[PDB]
Amino acid sequence: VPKVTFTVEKGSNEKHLAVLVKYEGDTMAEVELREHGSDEWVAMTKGEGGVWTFDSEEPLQGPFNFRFLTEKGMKNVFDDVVPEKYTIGATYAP
Repeated sequence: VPKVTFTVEKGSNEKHLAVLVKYEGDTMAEVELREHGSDEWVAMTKGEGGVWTFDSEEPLQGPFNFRFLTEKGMKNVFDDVVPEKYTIGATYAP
């Protein structure tokens, strides 16, 4: 029963996209973030220390897509995770 959920952490400011991917249970290994037409899946960047952030380059910022790699060894793609006008302080995912 795959039911994960992220959380746009405060890490987001200018062009940062932080997420508090954590639903208790499994473990944290690595995370991969997408966009729409950037350049295929792009492994996140553990720069926040507690969460995963992403530096956007394009002027447009629509929905995102994730597919962590839990230490346990279980991946899964996620579409329509974050909305259009996301608000840092909520959850957006399947």
